[PDB]
Amino acid sequence: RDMPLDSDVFRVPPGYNAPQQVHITQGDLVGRAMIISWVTMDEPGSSAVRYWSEKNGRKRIAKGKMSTYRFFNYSSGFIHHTTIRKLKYNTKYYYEVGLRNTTRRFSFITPPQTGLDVPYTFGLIGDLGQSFDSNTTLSHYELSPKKGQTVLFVGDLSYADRYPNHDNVRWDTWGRFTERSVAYQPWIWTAGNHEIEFAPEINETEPFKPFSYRYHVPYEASQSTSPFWYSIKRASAHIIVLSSYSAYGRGTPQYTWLKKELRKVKRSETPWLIVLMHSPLYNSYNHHFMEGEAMRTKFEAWFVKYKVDVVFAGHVHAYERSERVSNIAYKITDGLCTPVKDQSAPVYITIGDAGNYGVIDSNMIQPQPEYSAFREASFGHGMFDIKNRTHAHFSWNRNQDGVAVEADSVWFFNRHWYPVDDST
Amino acid sequence: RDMPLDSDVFRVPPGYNAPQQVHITQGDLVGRAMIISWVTMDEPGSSAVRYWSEKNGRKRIAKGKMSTYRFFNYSSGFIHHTTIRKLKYNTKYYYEVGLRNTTRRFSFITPPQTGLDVPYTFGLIGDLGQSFDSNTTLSHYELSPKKGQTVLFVGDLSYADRYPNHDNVRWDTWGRFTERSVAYQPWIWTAGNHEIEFAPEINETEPFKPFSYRYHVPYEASQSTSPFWYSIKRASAHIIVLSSYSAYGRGTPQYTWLKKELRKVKRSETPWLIVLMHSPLYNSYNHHFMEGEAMRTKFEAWFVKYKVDVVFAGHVHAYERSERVSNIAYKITDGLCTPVKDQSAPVYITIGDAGNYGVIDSNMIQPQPEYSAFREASFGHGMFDIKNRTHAHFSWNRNQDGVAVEADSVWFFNRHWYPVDDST
Ligand SMILES: *[C@@H]1O[C@H](CO)[C@@H](O)[C@H](O)[C@H]1NC(C)=O
Ligand SMILES: *[C@@H]1O[C@H](CO)[C@@H](O)[C@H](O)[C@H]1NC(C)=O
Ligand SMILES: *[C@@H]1O[C@H](CO)[C@@H](O)[C@H](O)[C@H]1NC(C)=O
Ligand SMILES: *[C@@H]1O[C@H](CO)[C@@H](O)[C@H](O)[C@H]1NC(C)=O
Ligand SMILES: *[C@@H]1O[C@H](CO)[C@@H](O)[C@H](O)[C@H]1NC(C)=O
Ligand SMILES: *[C@@H]1O[C@H](CO)[C@@H](O)[C@H](O)[C@H]1NC(C)=O
Ligand SMILES: *[C@@H]1O[C@H](CO)[C@@H](O)[C@H](O)[C@H]1NC(C)=O
Ligand SMILES: *[C@@H]1O[C@H](CO)[C@@H](O)[C@H](O)[C@H]1NC(C)=O
Ligand SMILES: *[C@@H]1O[C@H](CO)[C@@H](O)[C@H](O)[C@H]1NC(C)=O
Ligand SMILES: *[C@@H]1O[C@H](CO)[C@@H](O)[C@H](O)[C@H]1NC(C)=O
Ligand SMILES: [Fe+3]
Ligand SMILES: [Fe+3]
Ligand SMILES: [Zn+2]
Ligand SMILES: [Zn+2]
Repeated sequence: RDMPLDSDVFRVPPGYNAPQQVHITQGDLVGRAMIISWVTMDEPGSSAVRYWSEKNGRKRIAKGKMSTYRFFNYSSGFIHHTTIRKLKYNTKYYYEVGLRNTTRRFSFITPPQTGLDVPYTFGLIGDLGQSFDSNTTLSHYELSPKKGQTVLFVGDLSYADRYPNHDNVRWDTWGRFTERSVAYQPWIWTAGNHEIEFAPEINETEPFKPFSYRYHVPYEASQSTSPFWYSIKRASAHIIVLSSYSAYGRGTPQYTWLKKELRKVKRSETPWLIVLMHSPLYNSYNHHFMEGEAMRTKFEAWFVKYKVDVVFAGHVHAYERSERVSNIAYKITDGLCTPVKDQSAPVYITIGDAGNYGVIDSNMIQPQPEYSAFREASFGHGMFDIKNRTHAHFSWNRNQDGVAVEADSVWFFNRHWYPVDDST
Repeated sequence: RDMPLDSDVFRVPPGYNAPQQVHITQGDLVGRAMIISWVTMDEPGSSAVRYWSEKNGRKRIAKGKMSTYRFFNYSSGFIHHTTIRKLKYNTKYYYEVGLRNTTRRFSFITPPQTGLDVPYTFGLIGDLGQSFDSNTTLSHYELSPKKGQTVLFVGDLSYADRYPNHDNVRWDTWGRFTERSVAYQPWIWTAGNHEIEFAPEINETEPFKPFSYRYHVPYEASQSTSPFWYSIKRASAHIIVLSSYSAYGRGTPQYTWLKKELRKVKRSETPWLIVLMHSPLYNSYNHHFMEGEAMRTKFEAWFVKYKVDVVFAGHVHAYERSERVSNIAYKITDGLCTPVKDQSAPVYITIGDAGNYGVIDSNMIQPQPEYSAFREASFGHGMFDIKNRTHAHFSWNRNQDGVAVEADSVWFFNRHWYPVDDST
């Protein structure tokens, strides 16, 4: 069900060496930097970026770096990544890319300065892919009346690896597909399993290669030593991104980083604490049932302990929401291995239903267990609308519904400022 | 309690550019290849190795490769790794190293050809370190009347990382310390946590660096894409080595490899199936209690399913033995989260009590749970003496005891050829 190559959506911007696949993300820790990334296919081109604010039209230039990679019998075009920095908060910015030959203009708006009661609305999309369904989700999100300002991307980007030799063209199509959204608003990236691409047979054995060349993150802004896990503060939220397919052993770098990072969170500054990951820790569908177990046995307590608000995952092509629940009592022989409501525990939501290759996971465990608050096998996206330091309203729009129909909806009470039972 | 630098044990072989830190390991999948590794400190030197069999004294030469690494303000000497191959089975071999200036002679014996009833005796040492205690273990093993022929090394080699800036000299001392054993009989290597050495502060952030330069394994012989996990067949046993601090997510390379590898095991050819890892899956001591949980939730079933015989780990500086037990029934809400005797499950033994920096873990969970068959906080090593395709006799010598005193002893009944209850 993957949109074919001719698809209008996959069309290449006209012009010799026309910057295609333009896509941006947060470039620093708190909001005043952007990473502009694009691809030129005719010849290398200039990695410079021209930008200026709407108000003070003083045009400035930032210079980036260009790279290329080979996959198997594939060869990338020229990939460029430039980082504009020291932007002013809350400001529309105009940036042009492709200065040497055919220039393309775009705009993005710096977010507000980090704050206790600074509202912001994130869209949640995970497991996008490039089926027609995916097209639909992307448009539903594009139209949600409460308009999203940043997309938290929970993993599995293009499924190019389903194609033979992971036909990296499918990475180029996807890049072009999603441009309409990403060239204007950042998408926070999360490594999914489809990103791994461990292909020994074709002699590709460096995990996350194509992904890593195409998508960059300010991992160094947190003090991560790897792009596969990092964090960003934006508006009022503090976002930690983890890697299910990287390592979390005790003492390993991801483990070491997450621990320290959790201690660096300041709720007085960023009331909302959100965590992202691909494989979900709490899941009641049959598909991938219990994979999150390992990472669960490692990070749950921390999450409960620091009172993280929500945890979004993908990986299960469907939707599900949970009760604020923990299960941190088991000690092997003591039999306390059953999830209990705990109000310090986060609400685990899974939204890997944005489309993939057009297939939904419907087989679920009968009957819906206590921990599971609401679950449905439909394609859709989500929105997490932060209001105050106490309120944030999550929503779930189904692809079947009209753009403004909230198939599911929930008010989040800040685990830190207003810990009242938001459970139902 | 770490033996000081002057220690006779740490002495440098006399001679200009005298090959020091000589140490060998299996170089192929089935036994007819050796990897000779040494270090020259004065100048690069020749990476050639001269070898010949006792019988046919036709001296041959194998050429290796030389490398060096810098750690922080440290700089290795010249490390050499040469692989002699196509050796004859069961044959004493003589090899000389350091041909250009001061040559040193050693010998090793190829093992017997892989077989159903081929006996062999492995020594188990884990968590060695370089305290006086360590010295003692090494000697106890050196004297065990049933003489070991290969040492299965369960992780944590030298604890150089306890020193400041991980003073890599301590890696050089350890290398010299253990030479008396390793230059003559292979030690199968397992990455321990102390091997990770993730030191961002001193700008060292590549996991396992010093370890990886100094110790090499025939990972490519299995079809591993990383030295951190591999397998070797020797005598009658099939040995799988895993990495607790590498990644095991579903789809990750280690995960992918272990699965396939387990399918490649032929019990009709190698009756004994042994698995190595550092962090133990079943552990009743307080120290590191429940760390193996994650990797457990991922590989246990496989082990039960393939009927692996034993699983050795280190990490807990003490000793413990278990009942053939599984705990593969939990499905979250069903409460079946308690270990039961299962005769298809392996016996999990932990021997991280070879010495470390001279400290034993004694705090254990009271009372000793059902799954735990025998546990004690003493320094020691182990021997796993394979007899037939049905019998193998494990033993545990305490450092307090005399060389031939088996503080613990157990007969192993082959999970495949003779699955009778060896439990007690
Ligand atoms: C890559 O190889 C496949 C067959 O192995 C072939 O069909 C395909 O067209 C090739 N692609 C390129 C860009 O050469
Ligand atoms: C591209 O830009 C260069 C320099 O601006 C110019 O000389 C060249 O002719 C342009 N057109 C093409 C097709 O390269
Ligand atoms: C994708 O959706 C856009 C609008 O949402 C539409 O203009 C376009 O034709 C669609 N293309 C496909 C292949 O669905
Ligand atoms: C490439 O193809 C397969 C993958 O394992 C193998 O036969 C071959 O050795 C691989 N590597 C090279 C360098 O050809
Ligand atoms: C939080 O927002 C809700 C509506 O979402 C509102 O009713 C409530 O009074 C707000 N709290 C503050 C402190 O303004
Ligand atoms: C490395 O630095 C430490 C202090 O940072 C110093 O005491 C030590 O002697 C140095 N080692 C070398 C080999 O320079
Ligand atoms: C080492 O060997 C070389 C060549 O065999 C020789 O010329 C040299 O003088 C020897 N001695 C030293 C100290 O290098
Ligand atoms: C280590 O043990 C050996 C024999 O086992 C002995 O000769 C040596 O002196 C000992 N050294 C230390 C520092 O214990
Ligand atoms: C080296 O020391 C610390 C480690 O994080 C840091 O201050 C510095 O930036 C590091 N890197 C370099 C290149 O100095
Ligand atoms: C296995 O070895 C034991 C002693 O360890 C012996 O009693 C038994 O008969 C042997 N089995 C075979 C088939 O020889
Ligand atoms: Fe997916
Ligand atoms: Fe240890
Ligand atoms: Zn997935
Ligand atoms: Zn350890």
